[PDB]
Amino acid sequence: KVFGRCELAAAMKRHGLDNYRGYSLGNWVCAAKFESNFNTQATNRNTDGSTDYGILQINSRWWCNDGRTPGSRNLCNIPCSALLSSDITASVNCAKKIVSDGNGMNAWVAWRNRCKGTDVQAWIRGCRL
Repeated sequence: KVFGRCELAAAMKRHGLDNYRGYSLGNWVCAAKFESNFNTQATNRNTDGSTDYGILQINSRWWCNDGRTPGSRNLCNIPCSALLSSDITASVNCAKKIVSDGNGMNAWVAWRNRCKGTDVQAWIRGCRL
């Protein structure tokens, strides 16, 4: 599923990401935007053989099991496939864990490089939240 910006904001909020670990919804939308362009099915192989999955490009290196990332953890205890669901619950729950991992949203490279410090509120601008 390719979410619309506000649609995703709503879903994220719906799954309690708004302000989660102090990251306003715009941050999460912004991260989603640059991680997956809001496409829940986004998968991207990392140089190291791990793959990032889903709307928030959660990496199998740590967070989900895709059965092909040697030495990886599966800290969200989910198959990475669950992270590609049109329903973002798994991605959110996993993102919640990730963003609690100690580096906050810096875990999301795109967020650090593209969202952090920016007017992330623009991402939810106009959304009926």
